[PDB]
Amino acid sequence: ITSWLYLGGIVRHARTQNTTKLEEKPEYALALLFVPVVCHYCLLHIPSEDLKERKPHRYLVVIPEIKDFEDASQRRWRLQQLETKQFHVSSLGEAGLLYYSLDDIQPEVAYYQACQVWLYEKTNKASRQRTLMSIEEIKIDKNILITYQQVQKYFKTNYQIIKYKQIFIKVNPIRSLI
DNA sequence: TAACAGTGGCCTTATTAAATGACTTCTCCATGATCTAC
Repeated sequence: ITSWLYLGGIVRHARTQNTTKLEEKPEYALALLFVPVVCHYCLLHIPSEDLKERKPHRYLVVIPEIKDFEDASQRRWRLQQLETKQFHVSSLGEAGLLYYSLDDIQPEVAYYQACQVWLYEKTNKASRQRTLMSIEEIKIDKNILITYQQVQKYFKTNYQIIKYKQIFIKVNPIRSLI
């Protein structure tokens, strides 16, 4: 298999393309084929540069840790509700929590979920393709989810500045930092 | 040897709390089709 199937499954040494390649069983190859359906994609905004002066290009991939097929399926189909402007974040943790923002908290059930956020970013301006730069593991509990839900409810939402044939989505730095 | 040990009234009035411009520049790609040599 190659990096398009397994993210990060790069061939380090191009002169050994035949041998030094990640190998998987056919069933796991089919699973890796179906990977992109579940994982969700967020855009990372660097606050050092102004939003207007350059549009975002960094991509965050939220890969959840599966506890049950039904649970993750329901979570993804529920995440289908979110507006597109919510997927623009200014921190990896914001995206990780946003994946689980719609989750219903049960007081009688011990809530625990985990996910990984993968950052894809061009090394230079003329880079042809994005490169995996960092992987962040996020573990969320009931208190973290409740606090993030309150923060989302009470803090200002993402503004949608609309200019000529471009929709510049201005993120909330306070929400991302918190 | 004594009796005093200051009685008053004020404790800043204005005014201005920055003016500019810069907010990185390069490069290091990965992978498969094809060319080619043994």
